[PDB]
Amino acid sequence: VPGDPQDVKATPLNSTSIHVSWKPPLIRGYHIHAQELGKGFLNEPFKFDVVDTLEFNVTGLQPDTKYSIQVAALTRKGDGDRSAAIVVKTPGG
Ligand SMILES: [Zn+2]
Ligand SMILES: [Zn+2]
Repeated sequence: VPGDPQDVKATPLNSTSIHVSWKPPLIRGYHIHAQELGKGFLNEPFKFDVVDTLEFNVTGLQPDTKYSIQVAALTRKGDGDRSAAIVVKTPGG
């Protein structure tokens, strides 16, 4: 099974979306996982399926909101290792 995607970058495009790009693990499908950020409670994260591309615009997000972005390759047992999280805030505030 593959390791984590390499050289991940993420930057907001507008108040509702983020352009995520990466290089393959050291694979035709990936997941992008986006989690909105005193007891460690979290709302439901977003997941995006990506096929046959090494970048993707994740959309439908909340304005003025911090998101943790991770990418994973898809494998026979589920996701491979996730890239180290990138925290980015959408504009709109
Ligand atoms: Zn996944
Ligand atoms: Zn999937």
